[PDB]
Amino acid sequence: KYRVRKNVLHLTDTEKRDFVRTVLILKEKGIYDRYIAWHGAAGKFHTPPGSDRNAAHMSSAFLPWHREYLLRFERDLQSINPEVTLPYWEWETDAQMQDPSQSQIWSADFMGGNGNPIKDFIVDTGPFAAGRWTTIDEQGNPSGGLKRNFGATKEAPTLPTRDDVLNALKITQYDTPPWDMTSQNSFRNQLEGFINGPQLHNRVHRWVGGQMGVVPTAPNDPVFFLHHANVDRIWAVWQIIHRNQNYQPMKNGPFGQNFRDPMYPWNTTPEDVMNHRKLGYVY
Amino acid sequence: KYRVRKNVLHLTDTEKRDFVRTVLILKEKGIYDRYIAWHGAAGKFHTPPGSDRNAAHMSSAFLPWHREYLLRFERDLQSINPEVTLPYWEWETDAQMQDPSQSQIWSADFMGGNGNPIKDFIVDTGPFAAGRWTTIDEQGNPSGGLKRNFGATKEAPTLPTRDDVLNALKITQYDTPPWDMTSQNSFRNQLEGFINGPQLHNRVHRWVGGQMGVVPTAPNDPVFFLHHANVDRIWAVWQIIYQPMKNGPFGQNFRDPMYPWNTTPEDVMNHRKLGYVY
Ligand SMILES: [Cu+2]
Ligand SMILES: [Cu+2]
Repeated sequence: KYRVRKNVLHLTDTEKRDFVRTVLILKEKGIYDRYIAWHGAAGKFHTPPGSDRNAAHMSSAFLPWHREYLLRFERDLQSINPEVTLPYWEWETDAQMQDPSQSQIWSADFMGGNGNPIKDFIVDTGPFAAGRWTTIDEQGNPSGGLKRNFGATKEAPTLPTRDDVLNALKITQYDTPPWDMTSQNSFRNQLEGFINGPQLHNRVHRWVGGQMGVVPTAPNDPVFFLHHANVDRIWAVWQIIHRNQNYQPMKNGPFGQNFRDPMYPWNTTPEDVMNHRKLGYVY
Repeated sequence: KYRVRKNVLHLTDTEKRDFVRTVLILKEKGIYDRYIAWHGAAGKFHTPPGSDRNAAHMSSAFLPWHREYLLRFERDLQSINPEVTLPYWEWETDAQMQDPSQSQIWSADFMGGNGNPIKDFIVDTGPFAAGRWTTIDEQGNPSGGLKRNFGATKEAPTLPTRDDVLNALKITQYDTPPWDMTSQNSFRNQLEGFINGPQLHNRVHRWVGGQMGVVPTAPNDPVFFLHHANVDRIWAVWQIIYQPMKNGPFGQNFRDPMYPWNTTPEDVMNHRKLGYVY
């Protein structure tokens, strides 16, 4: 409970500077790429084979899978600069803004802006604009530049609200059988956003568009980690509020989705990361 | 230097029943599938992006990546039955047989035989025959049927030889830049089989055919591990009789991690320290 992950809106210019710097270094080093691949690889690991469920989404392990993912990313960042921690994007507040693209999270000194429709929605502002930042497709090959198209779809014209975050936090069960895209009264499936979707998480990916718009390639965009830090935070909060509640399923769910099963592509299990304070950080 | 990997031809009837038994349990548990995914996932991680190399093939990390891979698979086996270790298929000796498909490895109590051509070459005998063993396509989805087609191609109608092996063993340099398909005087590249390819490792895959014919789906066939065990052996010897140490593409150096894991080549340079010998 010593490294503290802050709200992006509360970062000092030098904090934003250092975060960007380090991710750039993590990118130059070839480490960042490992994270894009792990994500694409997990999505292709169906539990069980022939099912929608994959090691990282559309099932119970969604939350702990990405919590582990962020933990690893933060440690790698820390290896570069121990002063740096993963901030979180509180999109539910930006959603209150008239035009969310006005959020400081999209300023030229942090995440960069919306895509340029003159250049096929290629983002040309900020540290990650094309020419400074390389991207790779689902196949693992060069794709040619980050892309964004903020709220351009009929399905997700808006970012998720506070009420949405507050309504989800009211769910009494972590997840419910069958442990998938259809699970009812499920805080997990609710946060993932499949209920009358896209909501919350799925809705954020949809809103941003570009590579964030497709799960397998989402990580090419640094904001991805900031978005998942927010999701991880909302889950930490649920855990605090429901202390008699715990992870599910505990057993008899498909391999890779139970409390003590390994989470592909790793050996780490949901139990291993159930307690986030134990992981060394807080919000 | 205590778990001992035996020649598949030196295995007893019970040791083979146990091995098979153990493999079917892994598949059963859902653990086996992790392996097919990891190998597949690796082929899509290029070092660097835009190049011909991937985390596990066509580059220096080819050998270290599969040794680690095999080390893990074996451990998962041990977990099920601590008596079971990973056997190896000495294909250079079967290359001498008039008809290698008669090799005991292909018996109905161990790996089953070459696919039945009338059934689209789907393996119809052995423990892993269609209906007894599920395979997964490249998309990670279900494909139904283990296939094999022994020596069916023009470029690979025969298994590598003792000489081919002996000649590989002669190579002095572990690997040479550019650290890829085109490396000359490279033990890594010779054994992988790109020199005058398809040879040795590359040749075995081409020979067996079926899922083994294509790298991404290769692990659906239990022999994959048996075959790679022999490769680790051939390398084990070379090491008795690494490069690039630095400056080669990230993911290939002596101290870089081997995607999708954190383990580095160094970590597995000395196989004995890993707890096994051949
Ligand atoms: Cu994800
Ligand atoms: Cu391979």
